[PDB]
Amino acid sequence: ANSAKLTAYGTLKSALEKFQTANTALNKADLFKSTVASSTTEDLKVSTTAGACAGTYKINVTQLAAAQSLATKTTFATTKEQLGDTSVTSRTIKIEQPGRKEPLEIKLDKGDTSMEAIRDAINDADSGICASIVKVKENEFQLVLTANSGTDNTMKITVEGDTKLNDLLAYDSTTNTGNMQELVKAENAKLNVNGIDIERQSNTVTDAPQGITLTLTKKVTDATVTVTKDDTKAKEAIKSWVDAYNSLVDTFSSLTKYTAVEPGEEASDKNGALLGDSVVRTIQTGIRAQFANSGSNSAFKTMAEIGITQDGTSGKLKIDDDKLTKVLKDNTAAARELLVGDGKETGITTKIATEVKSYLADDGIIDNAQDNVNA
Amino acid sequence: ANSAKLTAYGTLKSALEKFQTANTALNKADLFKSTVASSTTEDLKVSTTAGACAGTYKINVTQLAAAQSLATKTTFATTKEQLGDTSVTSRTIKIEQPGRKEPLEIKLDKGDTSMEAIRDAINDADSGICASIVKVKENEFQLVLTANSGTDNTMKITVEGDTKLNDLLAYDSTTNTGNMQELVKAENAKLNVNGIDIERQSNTVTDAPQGITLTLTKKVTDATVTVTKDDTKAKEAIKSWVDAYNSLVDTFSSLTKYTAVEPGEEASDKNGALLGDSVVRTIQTGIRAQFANSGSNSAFKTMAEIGITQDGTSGKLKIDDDKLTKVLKDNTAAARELLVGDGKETGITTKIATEVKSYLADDGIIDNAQDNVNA
Amino acid sequence: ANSAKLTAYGTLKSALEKFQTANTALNKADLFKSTVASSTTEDLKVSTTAGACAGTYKINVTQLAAAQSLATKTTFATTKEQLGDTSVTSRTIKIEQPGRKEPLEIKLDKGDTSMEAIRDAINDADSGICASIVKVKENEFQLVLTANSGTDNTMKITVEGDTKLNDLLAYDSTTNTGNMQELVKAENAKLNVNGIDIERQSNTVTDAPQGITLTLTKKVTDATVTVTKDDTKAKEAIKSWVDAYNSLVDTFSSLTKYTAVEPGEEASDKNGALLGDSVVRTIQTGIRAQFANSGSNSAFKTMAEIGITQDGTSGKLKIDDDKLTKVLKDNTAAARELLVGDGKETGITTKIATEVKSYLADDGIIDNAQDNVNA
Amino acid sequence: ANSAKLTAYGTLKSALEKFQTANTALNKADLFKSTVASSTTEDLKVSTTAGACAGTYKINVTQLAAAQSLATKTTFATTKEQLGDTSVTSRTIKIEQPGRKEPLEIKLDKGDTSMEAIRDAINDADSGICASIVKVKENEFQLVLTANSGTDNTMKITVEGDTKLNDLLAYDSTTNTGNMQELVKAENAKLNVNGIDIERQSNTVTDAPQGITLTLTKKVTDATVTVTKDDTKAKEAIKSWVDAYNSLVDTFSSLTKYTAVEPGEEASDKNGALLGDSVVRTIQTGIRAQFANSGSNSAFKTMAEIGITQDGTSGKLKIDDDKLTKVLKDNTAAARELLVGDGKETGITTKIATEVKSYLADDGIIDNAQDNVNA
Amino acid sequence: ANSAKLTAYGTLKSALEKFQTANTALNKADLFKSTVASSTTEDLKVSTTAGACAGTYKINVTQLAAAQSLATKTTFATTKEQLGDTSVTSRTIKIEQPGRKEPLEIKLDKGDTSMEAIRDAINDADSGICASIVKVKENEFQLVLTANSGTDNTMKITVEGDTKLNDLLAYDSTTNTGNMQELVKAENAKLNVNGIDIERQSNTVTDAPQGITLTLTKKVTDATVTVTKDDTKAKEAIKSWVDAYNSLVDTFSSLTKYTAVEPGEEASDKNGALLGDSVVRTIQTGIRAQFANSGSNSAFKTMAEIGITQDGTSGKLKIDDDKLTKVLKDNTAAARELLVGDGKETGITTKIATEVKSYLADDGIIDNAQDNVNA
Repeated sequence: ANSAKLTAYGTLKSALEKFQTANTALNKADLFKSTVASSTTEDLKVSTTAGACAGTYKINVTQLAAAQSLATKTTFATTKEQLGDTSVTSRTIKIEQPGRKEPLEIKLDKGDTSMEAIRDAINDADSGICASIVKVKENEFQLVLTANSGTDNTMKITVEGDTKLNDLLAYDSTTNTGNMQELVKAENAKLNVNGIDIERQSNTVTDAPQGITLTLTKKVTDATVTVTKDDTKAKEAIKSWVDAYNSLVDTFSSLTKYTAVEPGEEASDKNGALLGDSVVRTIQTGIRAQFANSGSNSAFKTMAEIGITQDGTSGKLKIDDDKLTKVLKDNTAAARELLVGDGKETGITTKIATEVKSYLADDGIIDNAQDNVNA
Repeated sequence: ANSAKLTAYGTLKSALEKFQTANTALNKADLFKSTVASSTTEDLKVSTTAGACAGTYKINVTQLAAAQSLATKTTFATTKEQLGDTSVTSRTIKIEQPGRKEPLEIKLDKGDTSMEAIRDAINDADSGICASIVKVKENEFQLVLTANSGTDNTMKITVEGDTKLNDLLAYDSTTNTGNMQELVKAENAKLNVNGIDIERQSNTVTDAPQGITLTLTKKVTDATVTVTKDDTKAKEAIKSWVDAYNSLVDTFSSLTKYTAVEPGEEASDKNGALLGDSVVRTIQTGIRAQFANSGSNSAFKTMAEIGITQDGTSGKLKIDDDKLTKVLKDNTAAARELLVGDGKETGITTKIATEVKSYLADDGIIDNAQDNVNA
Repeated sequence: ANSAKLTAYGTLKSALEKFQTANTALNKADLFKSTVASSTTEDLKVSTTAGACAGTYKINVTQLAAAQSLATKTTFATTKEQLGDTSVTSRTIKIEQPGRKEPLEIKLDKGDTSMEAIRDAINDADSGICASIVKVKENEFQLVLTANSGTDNTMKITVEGDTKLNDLLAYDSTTNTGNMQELVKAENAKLNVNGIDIERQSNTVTDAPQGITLTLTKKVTDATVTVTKDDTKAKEAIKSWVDAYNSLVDTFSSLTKYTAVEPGEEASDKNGALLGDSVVRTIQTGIRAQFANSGSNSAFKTMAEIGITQDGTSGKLKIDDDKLTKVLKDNTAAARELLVGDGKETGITTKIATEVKSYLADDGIIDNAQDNVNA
Repeated sequence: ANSAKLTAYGTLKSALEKFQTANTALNKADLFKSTVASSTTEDLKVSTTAGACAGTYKINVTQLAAAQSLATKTTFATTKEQLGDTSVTSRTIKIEQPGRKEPLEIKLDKGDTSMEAIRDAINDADSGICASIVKVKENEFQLVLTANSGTDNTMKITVEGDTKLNDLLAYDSTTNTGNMQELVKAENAKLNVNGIDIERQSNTVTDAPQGITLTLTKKVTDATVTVTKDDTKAKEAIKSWVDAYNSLVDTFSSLTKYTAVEPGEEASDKNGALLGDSVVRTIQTGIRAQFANSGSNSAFKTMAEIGITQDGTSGKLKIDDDKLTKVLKDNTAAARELLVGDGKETGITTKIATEVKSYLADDGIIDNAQDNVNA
Repeated sequence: ANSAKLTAYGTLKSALEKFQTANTALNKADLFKSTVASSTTEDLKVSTTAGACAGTYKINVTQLAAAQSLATKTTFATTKEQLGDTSVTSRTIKIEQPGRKEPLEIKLDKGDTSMEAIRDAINDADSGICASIVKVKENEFQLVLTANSGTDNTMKITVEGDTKLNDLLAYDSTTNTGNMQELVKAENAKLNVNGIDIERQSNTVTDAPQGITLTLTKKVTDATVTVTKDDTKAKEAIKSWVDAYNSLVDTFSSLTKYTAVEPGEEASDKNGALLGDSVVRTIQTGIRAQFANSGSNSAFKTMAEIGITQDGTSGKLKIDDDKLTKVLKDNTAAARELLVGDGKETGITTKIATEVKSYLADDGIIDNAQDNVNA
């Protein structure tokens, strides 16, 4: 007798957890301000997440971003040949960049003055400089050191403790003098969006309109980027939450299912163990009150106006898909305020999340019911 | 004995409901005036639903539609900095557009003069103006307000209650004066179709020929849009309705199936419980008479001329696909009048829909039979 | 005992029906003269069915076909506004075309002088004229009437019974005068194929070489259309006929299968009930004799030369696919005459079809056997 | 007892037949000289089978091949109209071509002087001339006769027995005089491959390098066709043969499988019936001797050097795929000689095929064993 | 009882072998230095394996590589005709190349002076020269000999023992004199990458930056090749190793599973036979200490900081995928040192590989346990 009650309690808890997970998935409001963008050219790339003013942008990519890469002035026999003094036990390589707070220091050992060793140490630094070796032809090799993109990453190199390695790797970017040689010079990205000039370090421009991120593969002219509203994710989330509510109420009805029996007959095992439970009735009444919104500033106060209606017998909400789509498309802000609102007290999603959290909160009605049952 | 009769009644009701659903799906008549269109270029897009004169249109997209977007004249330190007086408790922002009946008013609070707050309020208005923030570079920000497409949506902005915010957001489009600056100027879409000039607000042109909707991604010249008649949807609907009628008559024959038995033997359960019933015979006779169309203006006076013939033993219709396709292709209006007609009195589909609805209507022969049986 | 005989007779009848159906599918000889075509450009489209001289055609599409479409000289307030006298009870619209035997007459009612009503009536005519409405802008509407393609479809319009509608819709194409206005003027399609000029009405040219149908989407110059022989359909049909014969012979062998048993044992049910039957032996002997052709003018007299040989024990044909492909590719007309010939007495497919039909014909040996068994 | 022995003999024979089939599939050596080609342009097409010198060919398609097609000088009313004398019972049409050994003769009947009849007869000739009918417009028709590609197929036509048909179809290509008229003039294909000029009749060039076949869809300039070595087919065949040998030895071990039993116990039915058989041991010893190649001129004497090693317990070969690929890629000729060689006495595949055919041939060890068993 | 213990030992050994295989698969460290490259043009092809400096390279393909191919000066009747003296029993063909250590010698027999025989012998030599036959037209043939790509493979040919074959095949590349003729002249590949000129023999350039391999299909200008860091392989390997450890711990817990039973009851079969085993506890403690690694120079001293945490009850690791991705993306060298390090003494993967190898090493704790059990 009590085992069936405990099993019903566990099933109800599992269903409530699933419904809470679905509602939490619905909670985030970035889906309502969802846009989709496209461009005429295949060079420019566009990505929009939220907060994008739907419209048309004439995006001109007047420039791309180049890193800085430097190379030695001397070719060598191979990689393993020594490029510095072997009598010196240790030495330091110092690289100064305007965009870093403190200079970069690399410690080099006694016999590790081979281009392979220098390259491995510098690539192990992992602070915006990367090393490579260039094989021009047979019996020729060069060392190449590269920065990241932007004029804030031009670099000035010096060596302390050694003199030959300082005769090799010393470069001064501020004075444009050094023992290395410049391969690739650093530049900034520059574009024009709807009459506003935008400058960036890299080629991933993110706040020309705040909310739209561009990618500059090639220089383009008068490329049209069109951004439109979108709610397919919004409607999919709405239907997912509706189906989760349907599953939850179906589980509640099954746990509260009662089968008519003849007088004097034995109790059927098909009967739900949650018949006449105060917690179930309280939770269902709270959710039903959540259905008819109060305190919202939206024009539509209920999804009955939106088009979602709950059948009494089945307990499953049925969606008027076309009318819901019309409501979402015509007035986005009204639906968003109805479901989200300020996010603290108003908004159907917000209030339902708060109510379900309170129901599942510690020392709540569920915890008290469990304590009473286990007592 | 009576339980079998009730089961047969329920099965007949379900079969008739399915047939009525299929017939109602068939009832929609725009499928006969179905066309399909295509263009030479991939810039112009075309969509045709109904009422399109099949032919060739030389469509020149001489212009596209631009919205209006405005921006402030001052750059600021960040978003959260205040842009208006803090001693003022509340204020009003008024936007006047020719295409709206009443002006747009936005209420701004005391400490909410930050570009984020203004942007959120204006995007919450949801009346054809959208707000965004532009990050030119580090320690630079702009506010951008955008309209919709068309010269009917140019806007004039003023502020009541505050003076700094009025020194910021006030624009006058009629006089081309203001405190903001124009980024994108509004224009109308203009195209030429078969020698007729068409002007629109947006870039979705819908009534150049009434029934064909164009989409203007790029300016195109002498693009050929060819529109041809189509009946694949029509023939698919015809086959679907015929197969639904086949299923209906198969269910009827099963419910009226009589198996030969030796005299004096018990009643077989395989025998349909609907044997010798007036309702079934009356409905079948009515449908059969509906097949023999009367009063239609079409040249073909019967659906048998089309090519679909009903087998006597099975009762399920078989379609001569080639002859039906020939009839549909050669004379579309004749077939449409034969099946649809004026939509009130004549037409095979219209007569059949009316008859089946009357059979399934409340207080009809089926409801009377149910009342008699349940009594 | 006799039940097994009847079952075997029915199985043989079904197998013979299937073989006859497959042979009838094989009978048609258009597959032997099968070609496949292609073009260099994607504007021109090509379709070849039969009787096409394989080769190369330099096809120049010097012109396309334009229909004729006319429009009114006056714009109106809307569709529902009346266009003619309301006191007149009925009136007639007459359209004369050179390509039609009798003029087109449309009857218009008393209060049905709205552009919607005229448009619906003319589209209901369904005689090569279609009606549409054009919305230039707000509070502007036009009526447009369109013909089909070709100079044989230019039309002359008049109205009898009414004077205002005659002031609206009257056009004279012969004199180029009227109350309507010309939008699209009619032209003929003109192309050049292998030095021969071809003229057509529409843009579907079908007899430049008799057997090849072109489609003219855009004007093209020196497009090369290459047409080659093809027998993949012929090969697949040959395989299908061979497999059908294999199935038929397997069914015959099963119905004539005899299982060795010890003397004095009972008759096995595995034994075919068609053992020692005159009709079955006669049919099999006829098929075996017609396997090798007599009276054919082809160099090869049997498919044993071609490569298809019947196994002794199983009786199912096995195909030497490589040798059959070689025979088909090297000599097409020889194999065609060998299978088809004149189509009356010679040709293996034709005379086999005749023999099988005579076997299955009414009052034939099969029907006589059925009558004798049922007697 | 003997039934199990016969079943084991049959299973061994089936396994040996399958292994022999796999070895015969492996036998052909064209897989070792396998190349793959590609081109820069999509006009030129390339196909390589064997014997192709891997490298780069600059192929210039300076010309394509045109057939010859002729047409009559008179247009007619239709096809069924007679084009020749009806009093003449029969007549001859003679076509002479330089590329044919004997002239082409067509016999025409009394009333068969219709363009349809002439066309059908000439298409029935099937000797490089094909007939077609051209419908210029209404009440106009032409007859067109076409050759194949190459200047060796220009044709000269005359008629014996009739005068009108000779006034119609007589053409002289040598003197460029006739009653027909030329539509398409015959030309030869000309291309340049790696500085060598190649001339052909058709547009399928096959021996510019002997082993590479080109296809000339359009005139191309400086198209680079690169041909590289390939062994994916070779390695796949090697794996297939190795797995076939694995299956064969697995079957042998199953038929020679022995299970240990306790003293005094009954013989296990899981034991193979081929335990201690002279034929099996002899065949396996011969195969293992073939594994250790002798007389080969290759640097490698065994696939153990290549990477394929035979496990003792399972008896199935295990392949070092990486090492086998290395061996195949580095030295193709060495592996080819090791497996194939001259194809008569040396080569592992050759010797294995000879040994297996000798084992499975009539009067062989298996046939002798079966004869002894039947004795 | 002991059979269950042996089965548990075998299961533990199999699970540990699988975990060792997975950890050895993870042991390879070049996955951490994984990059992905792309180009703007479709001609140039790019591949990257490891050690690639992420950035942008402007690659100009100023030249491609051509092999050398030579041909005879005389055309012949066919292939089988003899091209040399028949009285000479044997002769030698000598080819000298700068890029080979010793000259190439081909031995030719008495009657084997046919172009087919010479071609087959030279293609059988397989030392960078390949032979082909060219059919210019009917009754014309040429022999063509081709080298490989690069000026180091120009070849000089002479014949010893014969005078006619030496009159045919003798070429001198150094002096540009000979009896053959040059078809294709040899050249070197030349490109420019980020201001560094690169020269190669073939068209597969591999060390312009050491780590990026280019393929030069066509001459390209200012092609941008962008190379970015990548860790999808890294994260997939990490997750695969984590799941392998999870499965290993699940197997361990199954072999150490203990089920609570009533006192005096029989031992459950579900209880693992490895309960209270020193080897299992030692291995698990060692591996758990390996996660809590010491001596690593990485900023994160524990893998738990990355985001992968082991549940006590289940023993299977749960991965914080987002935090793992952030850790890998932000600091690649730190994670690499944490897992790999120098590869000898530090690095979690290195420590775990050493520990598991020692556990599974011969004469180890597992081998000693097996020896004790089998004793």
